[PDB]
Amino acid sequence: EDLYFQSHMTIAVTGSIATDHLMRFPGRFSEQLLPEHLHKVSLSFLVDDLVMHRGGVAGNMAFAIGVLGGEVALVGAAGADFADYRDWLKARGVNCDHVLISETAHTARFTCTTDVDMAQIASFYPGAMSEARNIKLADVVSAIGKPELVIIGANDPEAMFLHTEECRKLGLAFAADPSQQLARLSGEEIRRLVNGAAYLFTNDYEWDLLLSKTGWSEADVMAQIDLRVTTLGPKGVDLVEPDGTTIHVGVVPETSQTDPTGVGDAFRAGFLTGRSAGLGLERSAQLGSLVAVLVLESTGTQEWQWDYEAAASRLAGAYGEHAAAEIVAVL
Amino acid sequence: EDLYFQSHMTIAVTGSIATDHLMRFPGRFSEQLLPEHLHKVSLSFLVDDLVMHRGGVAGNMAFAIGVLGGEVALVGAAGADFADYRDWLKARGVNCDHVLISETAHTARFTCTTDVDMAQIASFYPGAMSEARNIKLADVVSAIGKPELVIIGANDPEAMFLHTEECRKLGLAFAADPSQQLARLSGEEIRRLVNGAAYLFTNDYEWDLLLSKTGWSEADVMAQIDLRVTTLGPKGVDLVEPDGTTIHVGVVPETSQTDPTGVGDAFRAGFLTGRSAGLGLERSAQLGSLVAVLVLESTGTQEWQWDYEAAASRLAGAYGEHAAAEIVAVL
Ligand SMILES: Nc1nc(F)nc2c1ncn2[C@@H]1O[C@@H](CO)[C@@H](O)[C@H]1O
Ligand SMILES: Nc1nc(F)nc2c1ncn2[C@@H]1O[C@@H](CO)[C@@H](O)[C@H]1O
Repeated sequence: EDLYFQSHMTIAVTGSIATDHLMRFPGRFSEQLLPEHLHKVSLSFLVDDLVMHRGGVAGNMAFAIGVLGGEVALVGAAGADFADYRDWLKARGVNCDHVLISETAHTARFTCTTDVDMAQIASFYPGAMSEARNIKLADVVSAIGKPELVIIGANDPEAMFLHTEECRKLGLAFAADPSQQLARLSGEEIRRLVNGAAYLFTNDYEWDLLLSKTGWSEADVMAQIDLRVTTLGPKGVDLVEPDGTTIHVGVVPETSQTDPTGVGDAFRAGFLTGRSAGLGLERSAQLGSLVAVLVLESTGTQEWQWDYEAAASRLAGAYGEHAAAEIVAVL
Repeated sequence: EDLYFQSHMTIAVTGSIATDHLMRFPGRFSEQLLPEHLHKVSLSFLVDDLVMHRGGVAGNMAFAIGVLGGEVALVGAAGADFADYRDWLKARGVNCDHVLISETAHTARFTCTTDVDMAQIASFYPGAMSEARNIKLADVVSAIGKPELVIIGANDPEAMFLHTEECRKLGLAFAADPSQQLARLSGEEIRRLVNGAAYLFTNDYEWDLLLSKTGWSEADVMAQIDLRVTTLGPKGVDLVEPDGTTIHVGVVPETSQTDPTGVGDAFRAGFLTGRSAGLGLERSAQLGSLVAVLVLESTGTQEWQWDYEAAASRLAGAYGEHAAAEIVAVL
């Protein structure tokens, strides 16, 4: 129980800040991946496209919360080049005061290849991200008050745990969102990010990976968190309570599958924005699913637009008139 | 039957010319790759290292042939930046006169991630490589005479077929070395690169991929080529005749597994250098296996050194005194 003043109703987004290089492979990764050679892959994809966009899970989530009108602070480490990216985020209402700017290292670089089925294979070079372990959430809280929620996104692995530990000692609600880092983190490293989480967000592959590496059963996890949110690709999203009462929300149907980078980030930002505005779980995931498909339909993670009238119409189309009106009249 | 003069005894190396960005993932790709999610991977590897080196299969193979004292012409397409890379290759005796230099596009970029087991996942952005389809082997042959062998390495996909067709009409012996491009090429595209090949080079994963995508059986392939050369990772290499008489040569034992990029290229260059100097199949693969391990033990594809005394000693250690003396006294 923390006695410091409430920031109300700020979300602090911790996680990576990067430049994304996105490329397309005009074939199927699946069609390359012989089950008997998966022991030691040797894969090389000739790509037909290369474009650069602003990225990082924390930049992506902060951007979307800001577009949706939310109060949001971005907390992460970037290189000296961050000034321009800061202007882009500030233009959508993102508070960038607490971004650590490295004196010597470069903003992180994500290099990603997407195939015809929206499968993705990517590397992430941390650069200045590694200095996120030097950021103190206590100093952020000192300046802006207690956030209603701290999102713990993929980050410098040590920073992910330090931030989570700080939330636990400061009594801040947090969302465990280790998604993009699950590959790098040991089972021990994953296990220590989970206990006491207000929300755990993953996709279903990531959920299997988590359980696979933690040695946990679903029951072991559900006993430690307030809510599991597991996106299911074209099958929508499951929201599961410790009970486990399950609410399911199907996707908003896409007009294209352009580029799936940042779709999870957008779902999380829309959903949490919904939750912050007092919408229930079903309605929050419906708003999330819309921001998600808007990202899927654009190239890059922050290259989507927010048209209030177009949103209501689409929400109506997929979820009906009640959902649409409840959502739009919360924004 | 071509009546033009012999270049004697030049190898023309066709294939890619690039800058390689090599990174290391301090984990296991296998441990990430759930058999039930291989239908649509979502993989992202936080890397702990990023270094840049000269690359491209044709640059790598030309470099090695030149280091070994062979006469070699490099034939491929590069950007205006190629002048510096040209000096590096020329320093090892590589003829770069027939490299097409793009007026507008950039030298190709390879971005590669290697895990603790030497597995590798990579993208390749072609840039100027796409202009290789405009190179005429006839003009190269015009200038330097008929090569004893043209290597058809991974390249602009259309260029790989055009070059092969030119070899077929000019009556030039060729080695089909589609390795790195097998992922991008359709079964139809692979099938038209094979007929009449003096050598077909792949690793065993690539051999399975080839057979998988061509719809061919091993017998279908062996009926069209003079020799199949299939590297087997730590198990060495099989050299198989249409018969199919098989010669097997085990690896030269490594002192490190540093970086496996370019190991296949080096094996091919050493082997073909052996063949050009009148060594038999077994002895040529023994020389190949040595250049291969020298690459494995260094970072980058062209960052290995050639010490004549160290070579004899190592060859002696793995293959015995006869092999070593026969090989060294051919160079
Ligand atoms: N391994 C990773 N670690 C961290 F910290 N961030 C990563 C990783 N992989 C992808 N990203 C970022 O996530 C994407 C959108 O979800 C992109 O915007 C990208 O910048
Ligand atoms: N898909 C590909 N297409 C082409 F033409 N070249 C590629 C590809 N993947 C890797 N490389 C190059 O091969 C490596 C060494 O074998 C490296 O030096 C690298 O430059």
